[PDB]
Amino acid sequence: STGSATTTPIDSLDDAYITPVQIGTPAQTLNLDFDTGSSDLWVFSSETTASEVDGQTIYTPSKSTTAKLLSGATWSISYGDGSSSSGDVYTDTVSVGGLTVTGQAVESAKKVSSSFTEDSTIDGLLGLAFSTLNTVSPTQQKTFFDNAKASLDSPVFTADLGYHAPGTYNFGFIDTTAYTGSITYTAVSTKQGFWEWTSTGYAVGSGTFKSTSIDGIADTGTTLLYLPATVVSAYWAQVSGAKSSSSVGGYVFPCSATLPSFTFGVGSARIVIPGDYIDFGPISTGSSSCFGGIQSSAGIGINIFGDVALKAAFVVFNGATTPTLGFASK
Repeated sequence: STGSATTTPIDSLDDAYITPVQIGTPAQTLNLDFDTGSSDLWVFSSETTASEVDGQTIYTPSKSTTAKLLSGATWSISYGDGSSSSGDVYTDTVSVGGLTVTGQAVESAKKVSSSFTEDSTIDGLLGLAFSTLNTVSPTQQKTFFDNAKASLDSPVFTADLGYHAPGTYNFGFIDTTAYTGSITYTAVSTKQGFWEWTSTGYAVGSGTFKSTSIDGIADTGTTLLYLPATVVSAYWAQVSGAKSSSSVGGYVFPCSATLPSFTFGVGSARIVIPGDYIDFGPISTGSSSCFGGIQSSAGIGINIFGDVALKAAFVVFNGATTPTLGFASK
């Protein structure tokens, strides 16, 4: 089997992407944030505290003839941005782009943090990291991909995120028309539960490539590119007037600037992020200070190849017995 679904930016900045997901019988379609940095499929629901729902579409398990409470199971998650959610668990039928999994754990939110409430466009998350990170207790549950894997034509999914445009998540096949050149594959460590890999270096603009190992994770659920302070300083030094602002929370730059590209290495291959992908717009409405899309990871503990980086590539998440990642230009 295969599946193919369009993923759409939630706003004009590409802050996140939503993909329609069919849950239950008859189908309830929710728009979920596919997140290769986490491993829970959780949804706004009829169980979510009413004051914490503000425009999201909810899953109502009592209206699904295939929903079953997973007795005793609870979940609770905290994300790298400080947001969180928790609740109980049903199993139900879940379909993405024509690919159906029966018995998928659907984690129903009883509580969500304010950032989720405040984003009416995201009805939940669909985690695509390794199932060892799933938070369901006392019996950890499998991701949608893990459950689908055996049925897929090939045990892979691909992320093709758009710049200010829709893109595609495919399951079970490589669309060889969706990228240019060849795909370069690179080793993955699953030791932390992430799609963790080592970039071979970077370049700023038309500058020389610096060969240096940068361990990080491929994370579709993180907007920006978070890299070591040395790398980030080297990038922003090429933008007149750019500075790190403690009050804003990162590097800012004059909105009148033209940003240089940023290149990262994948083996001997190179992925070029155009400068315009690094512009996240005014820090507040009407400001002439703009927020940078490349930020320091120094306070995170891990480097994160988020959407800024991934949307410059066609990315293969190869879930074979020994997982690997693939990157192609597009």
